[PDB]
Amino acid sequence: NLYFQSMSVGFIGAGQLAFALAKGFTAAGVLAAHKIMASSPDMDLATVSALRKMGVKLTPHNKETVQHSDVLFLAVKPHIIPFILDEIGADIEDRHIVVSCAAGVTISSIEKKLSAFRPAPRVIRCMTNTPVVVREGATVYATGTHAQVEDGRLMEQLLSSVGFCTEVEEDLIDAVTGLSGSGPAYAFTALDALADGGVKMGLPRRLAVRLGAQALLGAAKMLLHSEQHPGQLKDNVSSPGGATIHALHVLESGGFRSLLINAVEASCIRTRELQSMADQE
Amino acid sequence: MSVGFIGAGQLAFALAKGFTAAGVLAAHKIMASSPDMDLATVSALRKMGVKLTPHNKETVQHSDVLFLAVKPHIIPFILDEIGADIEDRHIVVSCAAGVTISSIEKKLSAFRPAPRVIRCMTNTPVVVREGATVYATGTHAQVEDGRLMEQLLSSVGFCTEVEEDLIDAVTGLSGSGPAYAFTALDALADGGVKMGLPRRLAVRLGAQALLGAAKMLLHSEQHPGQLKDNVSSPGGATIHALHVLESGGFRSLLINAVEASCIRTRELQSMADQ
Amino acid sequence: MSVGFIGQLAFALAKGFTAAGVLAAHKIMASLATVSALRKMGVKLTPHNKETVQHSDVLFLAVKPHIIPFILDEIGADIEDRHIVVSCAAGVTISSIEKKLSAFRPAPRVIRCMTNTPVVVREGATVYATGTHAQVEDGRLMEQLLSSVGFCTEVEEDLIDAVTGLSGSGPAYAFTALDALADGGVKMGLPRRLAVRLGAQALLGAAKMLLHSEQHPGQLKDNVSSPGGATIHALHVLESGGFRSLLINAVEASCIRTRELQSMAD
Amino acid sequence: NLYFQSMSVGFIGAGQLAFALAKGFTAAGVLAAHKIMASSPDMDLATVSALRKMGVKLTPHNKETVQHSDVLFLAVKPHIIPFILDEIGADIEDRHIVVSCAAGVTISSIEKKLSAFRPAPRVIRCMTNTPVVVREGATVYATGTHAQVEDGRLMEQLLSSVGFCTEVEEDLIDAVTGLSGSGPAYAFTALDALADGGVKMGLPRRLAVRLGAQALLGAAKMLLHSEQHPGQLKDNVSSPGGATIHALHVLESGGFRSLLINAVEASCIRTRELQSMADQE
Amino acid sequence: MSVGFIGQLAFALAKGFTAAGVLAAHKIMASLATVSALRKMGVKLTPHNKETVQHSDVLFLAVKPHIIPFILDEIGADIEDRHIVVSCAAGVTISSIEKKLSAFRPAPRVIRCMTNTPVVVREGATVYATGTHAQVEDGRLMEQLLSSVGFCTEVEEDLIDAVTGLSGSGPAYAFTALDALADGGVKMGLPRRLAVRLGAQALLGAAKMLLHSEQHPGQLKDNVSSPGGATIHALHVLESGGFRSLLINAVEASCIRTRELQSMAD
Ligand SMILES: O=C(O)[C@H]1NCCS1
Ligand SMILES: O=C(O)[C@H]1NCCS1
Repeated sequence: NLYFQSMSVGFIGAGQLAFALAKGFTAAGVLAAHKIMASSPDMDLATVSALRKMGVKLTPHNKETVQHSDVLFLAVKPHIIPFILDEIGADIEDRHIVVSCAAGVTISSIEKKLSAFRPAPRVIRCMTNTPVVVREGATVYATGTHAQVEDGRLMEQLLSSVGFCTEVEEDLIDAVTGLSGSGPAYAFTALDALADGGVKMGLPRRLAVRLGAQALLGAAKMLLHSEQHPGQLKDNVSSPGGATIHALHVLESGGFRSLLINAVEASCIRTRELQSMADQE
Repeated sequence: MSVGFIGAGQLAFALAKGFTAAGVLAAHKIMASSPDMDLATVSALRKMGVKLTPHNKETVQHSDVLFLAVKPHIIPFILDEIGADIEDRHIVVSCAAGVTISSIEKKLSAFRPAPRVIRCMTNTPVVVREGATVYATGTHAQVEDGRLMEQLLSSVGFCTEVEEDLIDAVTGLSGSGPAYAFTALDALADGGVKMGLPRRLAVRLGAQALLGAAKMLLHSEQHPGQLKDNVSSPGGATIHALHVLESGGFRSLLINAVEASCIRTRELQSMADQ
Repeated sequence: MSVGFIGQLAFALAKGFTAAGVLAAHKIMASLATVSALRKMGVKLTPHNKETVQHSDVLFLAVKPHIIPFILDEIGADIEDRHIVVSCAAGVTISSIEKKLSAFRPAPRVIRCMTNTPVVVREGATVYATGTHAQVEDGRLMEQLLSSVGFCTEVEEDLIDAVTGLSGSGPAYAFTALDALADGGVKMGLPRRLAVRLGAQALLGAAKMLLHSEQHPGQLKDNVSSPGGATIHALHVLESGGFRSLLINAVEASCIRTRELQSMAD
Repeated sequence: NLYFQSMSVGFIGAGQLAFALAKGFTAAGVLAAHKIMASSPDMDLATVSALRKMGVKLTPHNKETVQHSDVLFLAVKPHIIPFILDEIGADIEDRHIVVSCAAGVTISSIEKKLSAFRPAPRVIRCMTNTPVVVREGATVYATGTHAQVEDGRLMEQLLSSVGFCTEVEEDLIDAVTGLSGSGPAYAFTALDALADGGVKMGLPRRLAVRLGAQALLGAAKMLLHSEQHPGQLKDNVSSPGGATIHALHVLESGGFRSLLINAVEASCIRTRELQSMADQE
Repeated sequence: MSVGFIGQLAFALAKGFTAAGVLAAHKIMASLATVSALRKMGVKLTPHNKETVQHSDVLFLAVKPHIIPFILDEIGADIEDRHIVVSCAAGVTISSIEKKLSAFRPAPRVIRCMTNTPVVVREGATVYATGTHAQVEDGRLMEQLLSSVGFCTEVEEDLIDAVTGLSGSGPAYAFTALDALADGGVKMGLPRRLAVRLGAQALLGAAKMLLHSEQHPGQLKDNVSSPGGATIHALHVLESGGFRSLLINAVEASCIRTRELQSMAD
């Protein structure tokens, strides 16, 4: 609905997240690759080589990225953000929307640094995940103190092109990190294990990987397109005395559900802990 | 071409819905028979354009490809009921759990000598055209029958041919798989709720995370452990979470599940015949 | 019609039936602790199993499973055509009863039933299976009679072992859970009497919500738990101990033991 | 028996507890639905459209609910209760009875906020549960400093129409929260798992759900109508060598009793924690 | 002499004392379920705690631990020099009682006691510690009185928390064990009533053997177990579940909770 074929996007950081978003945005056709600039500390990653081939402009100077861009994604380690903010703070102009993707880093900490330079920085905090690279990401965002109303709409329009996107209150983002931020790693672990189980029972490894991934994708899509509770879908597919209900019993006996709860909790708690350590420093 | 379902349970409904959404045949070319069809399935199928009848004989006479989608122990009764009505044109596709090509051909061969039988292992996500299917061809299935099966089931998801002796393992992996995923998504959502998310949002994010990760793996040549390595930054939230999964033996539980489902399927393969 | 009993479940059904007003207490004859209460109700008592048979139309057998063959050998000559013989003994099959009774008269009308103790407060759960010679109207009569003291439905006989593991043993799972929940309340500072009352009321209310809802139990669970709240914290510690798997283990163990009793008999 | 057919009831919050109480009250016939008003920050909730169909008046303004009501239920999240009190404190009148249903929120905290506006607020604290929707709830309440003796009796009459209700000392309410407040969720978990066990052993899912729920309902009623210890009732069910005592052994081997003790403790401890975190702010 | 009570342990001691014949039931005054039984015995009842103080020489305080300060504030002005105040409240220290009572009269005679419910069958286990102002003859009088309903010995006050974890909570460990042993008997085919009787008789006999033996409990254990036999097989499964460690955990948990109550008070 918004015309942003003239919009320039910059990434500070040229790692996994910058590649994933840039590949997703250009695959969606919402951004031309030549309108994307990325800056990296080391021009020796495979990520910067793939970005170069996409047509993304690459530079070693964070200041160049700032001057080129309208929307500026900060995709660096959480503990690097306060060094980037001190570096680029004077170059932030009124046109800029600063989008922080660093886990744990609060809007208040970013606005505090940038406000020392120019008084009303437009800041958005987001938590996205690597599946944006195949345009099936899960993203949430929260708008900062000086973010205008169209800033949030622009950001939802941009991130919706590469997956699910919705606005949340900032105090939910650490929990989202433990669920959909870390979620793909839980799935990769599960898929590796499911493939081992297929191999134990006689399947070739390549087929077992394909079938397990297709099973997970189809089940996830079923749930997304259904109004039904996941327990109801579980109920619908477990015939009496059959193979599936026998397998569900052995999952329950090992406390499978509790492990996944433990995981979301552990990732969320670590996210809160990393930020608390940063605020102390 | 006409398709029939003997059975109107969840799997027959999912295949009929997926086939119609695929447009590979008009729904008026689909017929389903059940002696006990619930009003919800009858209403949805009828609003779908699928013909309905209580007489399995009418389904057989209507159909070219005949899906047997009933509980395993019901199969011998169906075959004795319809066996005399099986013509040379029919391809009989069995979806019943653990029912062997041998037990079907032995029954049908008493009526007419060369029944064309295919054994199928599919799953419920065919309803959103993202199923995972394998099939094995019987003694008298012509080479064109397997090709026709593969084209048909490819319209509602992944499909490939296997030897019949792998179908029990596939059952434990992609047949039961969606249930493992529904269990995991329920627990992941509980985790999100424990950490402060509304249930509705937690369910959506967990399912989107699973869908995206599975698509990444399907569209990548890299090992799932490599994709996991790419997600986990040093000292970060994800590697902390992976450790608590490892401490509970998460991987072993999923191996246990595939094995338990496969072994139960073999028990159904046996106790059928003995 | 007249009803006869040949125990704990014997008293429960007579108490429930009379409270239901479906049968007058004197049209009921029975054949200890439980025998003192029945006399108060007006239930006729007799030590001779043969007297209960002669005055009854519907005949409940509520004795231990390895005691049925001896009762059938004693009463078998007295079973007339008017009799419906209803066996409540766990694990005793219709086949075993019919085999014994058929030595006397060729077409015994046998029904096998699986009920539970809450019939004494008219909230039982009962299933029944009809035998070879039971008329269609016999199953309907049994459903009407046992519907007066709880839920009742017909099943195939091969499901009764599973029903036994679920609603037959079910009340004992609940009594164990209620004792433990009350201990938890006491640990956190509640008086024992209030803890028992609150825990039982919570279980009763939740069970009634589910029976009166179309929704899945997980959906009702989701409605209790506010984000970050007390309930979701408690649910996590249940999951960490494999709570669900323990209840699956229980239903399985009771079902499998019932099958062993269905076999040891033969 | 106090006369209150013509009194007005308000809910601050239109969530699950407001729906359950409103449904129970109207099904009991003790309140007409048009005498009920509820306010919610979000109107797209399923619970809000259901309240509309019942005839309950819905408003986005908490002030209108106060001015409409005689008895005011606070049925919102615990951590926001302090913002509500600041928002409607000036609109509390001498006629009002404020009934807080929030877990952990103490009478003293409510009275301290409301006393800033008008000196003797009438406050009652209660802990109820969702089965009030089928008129089988379990409710306890404690009366505040300025609650008249008739306010407690009115409270007990009203909540007795939808379940068990009794007065307690306030220092028991956190323990009640872990037992009958969270209790229904323990039962729903148990019923799901019991049905799974029935399905594993060959029952259709719908029958297994019905049988399991009826077993638990009947057992609970037996205990409520018996003077006997639950261990004695357990002994009456368990014939020697039989199916039930075999199942009880596998429950004991998994520490089933300890898990339920752990749950009550965990819910109670979290309830105390929430209030302690609130008082820190 | 006259004795006064200010509950469950209140009834147990009055029942034991009267069965012992050490005190006439009418020389005992007390201040519900338990109050209906005491009236049958002849135990004088009164709602006013001040009346029990005025008619008593030895004064037992059998109320909840956080209730003692309120009782001492009420009766403190009525404590005369003739009084021995015996506190049975778990975790209430001699220091806390003396502090309260010393505000009224300077030298209150206080004894702290740790007893258990089996005093009701005159097989209790009691220890006591004497306070700052208790005369030597007060401890001797208390030992004589409480020896009439079980074992009794003097300890230092700093051992009473540990005693609480062992013989104070001990009977509940035994009731749990007896319930479980009976369930085991029922699982193997015994009727419940016989199983409870046999299990309790086994525990009583073993306990008496140990009390009347000079030998170590392990030596007595060795005498039960024949080589390759049933008992040594059962002992192995106890060891495999860490049975011993569970009982150590219990004594520790009860002792530590008692210390928390000894502190939360202050
Ligand atoms: O916040 C919650 O989890 C509430 N659930 C019922 C008791 S408190
Ligand atoms: O042989 C043994 O272990 C004997 N011990 C007492 C019961 S049998």
